[PDB]
Amino acid sequence: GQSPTMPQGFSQMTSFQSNKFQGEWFVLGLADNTYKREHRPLLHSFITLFKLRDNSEFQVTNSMTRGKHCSTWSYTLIPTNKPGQFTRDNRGSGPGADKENIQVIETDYVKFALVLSLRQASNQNITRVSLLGRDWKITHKTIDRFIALTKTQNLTKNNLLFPDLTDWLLDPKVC
Repeated sequence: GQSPTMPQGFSQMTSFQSNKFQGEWFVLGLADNTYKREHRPLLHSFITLFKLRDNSEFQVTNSMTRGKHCSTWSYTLIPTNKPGQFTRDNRGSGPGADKENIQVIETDYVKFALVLSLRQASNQNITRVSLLGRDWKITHKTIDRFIALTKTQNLTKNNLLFPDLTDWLLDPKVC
């Protein structure tokens, strides 16, 4: 695996502040080569949190409450030798230990985070891009930054799914 599907209009962060990237992140952008627009995400926008596991491993806890029924899952992102390059540790697995490569191309804790992900599922690798925000009131200026990723990752406009977010009072429910 020496073909890194990463943006050519951006540059990986030479200094990745792990202790600064941690916290809550709303998903304002979701693009995936194996995604379906009519079978789009179970929600409009999920809340994925990043906890400092050991030194830079991110415990990605995705909170997706569908109605009154919530589902939360946490994984551990393992940093590589590259600044801002991770992989979902699936060492506690064997048969289906398909891992997922996470790479933060452009994060800014005050506004947003451009995160790239490629899940190697053996049969094929899934290229997925996520546009995370500190808050959901992100603008198209910030959205466009994610669009650039979708372009470089060769993800068609069909793969681009954006949160409707006409109403988000998902607080006094669960999770």
